Order: sequence, then C-alpha cells, then structure tokens
Amino acid sequence: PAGFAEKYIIESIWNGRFPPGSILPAERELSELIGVTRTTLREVLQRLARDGWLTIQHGKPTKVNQFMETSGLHILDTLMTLDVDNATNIVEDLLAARTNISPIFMRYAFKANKENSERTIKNVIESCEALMNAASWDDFIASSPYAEKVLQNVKEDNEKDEAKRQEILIAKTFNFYDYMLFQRLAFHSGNQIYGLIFNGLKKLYDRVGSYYFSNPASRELALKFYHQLLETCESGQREQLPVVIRHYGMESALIWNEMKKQLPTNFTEDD
Amino acid sequence: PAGFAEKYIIESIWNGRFPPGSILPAERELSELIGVTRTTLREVLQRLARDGWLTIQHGKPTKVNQFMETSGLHILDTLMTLDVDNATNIVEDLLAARTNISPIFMRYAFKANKENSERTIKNVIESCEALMNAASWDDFIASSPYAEKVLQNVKEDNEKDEAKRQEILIAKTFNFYDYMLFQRLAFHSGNQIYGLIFNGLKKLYDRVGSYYFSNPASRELALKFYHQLLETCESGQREQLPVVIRHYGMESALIWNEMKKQLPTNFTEDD
Ligand code: NI
Ligand code: NI
Repeated sequence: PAGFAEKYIIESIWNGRFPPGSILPAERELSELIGVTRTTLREVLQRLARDGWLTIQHGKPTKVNQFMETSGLHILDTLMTLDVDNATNIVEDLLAARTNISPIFMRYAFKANKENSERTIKNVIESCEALMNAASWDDFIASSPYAEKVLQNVKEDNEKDEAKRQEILIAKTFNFYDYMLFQRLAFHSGNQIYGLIFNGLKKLYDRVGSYYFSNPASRELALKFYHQLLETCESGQREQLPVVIRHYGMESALIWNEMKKQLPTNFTEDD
Repeated sequence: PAGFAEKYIIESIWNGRFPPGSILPAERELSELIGVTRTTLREVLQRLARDGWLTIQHGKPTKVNQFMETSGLHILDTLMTLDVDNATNIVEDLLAARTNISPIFMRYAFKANKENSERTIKNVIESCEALMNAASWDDFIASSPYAEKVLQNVKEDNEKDEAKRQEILIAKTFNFYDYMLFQRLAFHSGNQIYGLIFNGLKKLYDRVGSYYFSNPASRELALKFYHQLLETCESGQREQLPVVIRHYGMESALIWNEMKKQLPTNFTEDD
C-alpha cells in the first residue's frame, strides 16, 4: 500500500539517493518513479514531511530536510530499522536519557502525587510478580485485567516454536509493565512533558524491552528496582531516590552492554 | 481541504462529542457525517490515529484513544488552540521542563563538545545583538545569513500596521535564535533525545516565544543568559552552570507570569 511509498522515500534519503541537502523531484516524476497513485503520493508525501523528513511550501518545491533538524522522538525507532550498526548508539541514548531525567520527574511524582505514585508502582510490581510466577504466559494473560491492552501491545502469537514464543511473550509483557511504570510516574510528576517524552519514545522502548527483558536477570533487577522505588516513596527518604536510580541505571546498562553482543535477527526490523 | 476533517474529528473529541472512551462511528457514516471523500477520510483519519488520537486495528472498529496516553509532544501545541484557559498550564510545563533538563544536556555539551557549544552560543549572541541594534527588522534580515530559514519560520509579513508588524517580527526572530541555542546545545550534549525533545516541542516553543520575546526585558534577560552560558563553557566553571540556569529559569518565569495576564488575541489560534 502507501507503506511502499513512505518506506521507499524514507530509505532513499538514508542510502544517498536524495541527500538531506538535495531537492526532491517533481510531483509527477515521483508519482511515476516507483508507480504510486497521484493523490496518495500527495497525501503521504505530505505526511512524510510532517514527520520532519521534508519541507513543502507553496510555489517553491519540496526539499529534503536536514538530518534530525526537525523530526521528533519517533524518528529514533525508524532509524533502528535502517543501518543495524547505529542501533546500539540509539539504545545508549535511550537508557542514558531515562536514567538522567528519572530523578527529576520521580521526585516530583513522590512529592505531589505520593498516593498515585504508590498505587502505580504497586500495580506494576503485582503484575510483574504474577507474570514471573505463572505456569505459562497464557495462564497469566487469561487472568489479567490488562489482557486486551497487553494483546494490543504484545502482538506476537504467531511463532511456531512454542518455547521461544513463551520467552518472547514473557519479555514483551514485562516490558509492558516497565514502560507503564516509567511513563505513568512521568505523568504523575505534574509536568505532562515527561510522560509525553515516553509516549514519543514508546516504539523504540518496546523494541528494546522485547529483547532486554528476555533475560531473567533483567527482570529480577527491574523488580528489585520497583520495590526500591516503592520504599523510597513510602518512606519519604528523598536523598535515596537519585542513588537508587543511579545504581539501576548502571547495572541495567551493564546487562544491556553484554546482551548487545547477541542482538536477535529481528531486532532491526522494518515494522 | 483535509484540514476541515482532521480539525473536526480532533475538536469533536475535546467538546465531548466523541469522548476518549467512546467508539468512533462507521467508515461510511463518518465520511457522510460532514461530507468528506471516502479515501481522504481513510487516509487522514488513519493519520489522526498516528498522532495518538485513535486506535485502528483490522476487523475491530476504530476507538478514540485516552487523553494523552499515546500522543507525543506535538499534542501540546494542538491543545493550545483548544480551550484558551489551559494554555498557561502548558506554558508552565514547557518552561519548567526546559529549566529542569538544561543543566544536564548543557553540562554534557560543555564537557564533550566545548568548541561546538561555544560556536553555537557565539552565533546566537551575535545574531541577537545585531537584531537588537538594527534600525529595522527588514534591515537585519536583508543582511542576515539566516534570512531564508528565518523567513520560513517568521512568516508574518502580512500585518498592515507596520509598527506592530515590527514588534511581532523582532519577537519571532529573537525566538528563532533562542530556540536555536537551546535545541543546538541539546544536540551538542551527545544524546540525540534532548535535541529531539526540543524538535517535538518546536511549534509550542515558537508560539510562546512570539509573544514572550515581544517584551524588551525578556530579550535583554535572554541575552545576559547567553553571555553567562558562554562564560561558563569558556571558563570550565562547572558548578556555575546549574545556578545560572536556575536564576534564568526563575526570572524568565516571573516575566511570563506577568505577561500571562495580557495574552494576545491570536495566542490560542487554530494554525
Ligand atoms: Ni504542571
Ligand atoms: Ni550518545
């Protein structure tokens, strides 16, 4: 469908066919270039510029935008699918950014939204511990109030190898609750921009977590981290919050630094 | 054009016509509801869900997404155009977030990209001082290497009142360089996520600055701030960076807190 057009124009800016300083060709020459309907080319080439790839103003032609000068956070996940060997750098940026800003929005959340923060952390802890103790993923999800949302986000029930299907589904479900924790606390901070940051980063977040949380050590470390966050909020021990986060940022990074050596085949996937 | 459709569906989620928990009606019933072509309804109602307003999966219907659960930073500027009396809260979120994360990405930029940071700040300072000393805005822009980009971003040469045209253009140009400073330093941090944060916030940023920087005190305060940032980077006095930023975050906020009382008519505008 239109995905052929969008992914073609996007990929042809990454392989030097239409560099970020070049002009994009005519309307009809592009609609003719790889065989796309006129009006669909109009209405997805327009929205390929709303993502920050292009700049189209009336009269003057359409011009390819510079690298990362206009695009938002979404671009990162797109850049994961192109050129495998910069994905690691993107993941370092994600982990480092989350570790950097978590003490701010979490101290705000613990101060102004103590009870809501505690309820969120308790829900995440209970769901993660129920999933880790379940006999299978189908058993946890059959009895989970988050079943439908998880199924929206954990769309993988297609693998024919049932054991690896189990591992992948456990990882994606745990990542569902990890994201829920960070994003919801970000909104609990009282500043919507932090939550919106995670919202913009969600696709990259889930791609990273679907592999990262396939390691049992990652899940146990995250679980200890959640319990520590809950204890910090409940006790009002403010000075403990940056230390906890700091430690968790380090150790998790180390785990990633090892798992990075064996990235799965699918990890850099065009959707 | 399609803007009628997109702004109608978006506005009808804000005035309780299709609440964030309701279902959206049929394809043909909506394409018939306010008179939009079938396929254009398909291809902008689809992309009104890529902005996070809807969720459309095959077989199951399209469902209105919850308030701010999926949408990215862009949503903020959209929310400025709806319901005037929450715009102030959005601006508080923006100023507070920038003040919060600026010490992090600026200390990173000063440490790992000292020379690039200094070049960026010097360019911003020189452009701002040249604009503030110019006999008119047309004189500054006629002799500015940033002329075309500014004209892309400072599209206002339509006002018939020339004096107020001058004030508005000076404000928008100064905001052009203020944004350039914060965003470019954010990218200089070495973590692309900070720069991408500003990129996602750019529309709200420019809307806010086009009024905020119409006050001469705002421009002078920002200029002193830029000089202080340059001195901090050049001297390697790390401990001064959070203090400087902190002070600037306070005073600017105070200025906004006063100017907030007389928001211009256009401030909450549907494009
Ligand atoms: Ni707030
Ligand atoms: Ni980096």
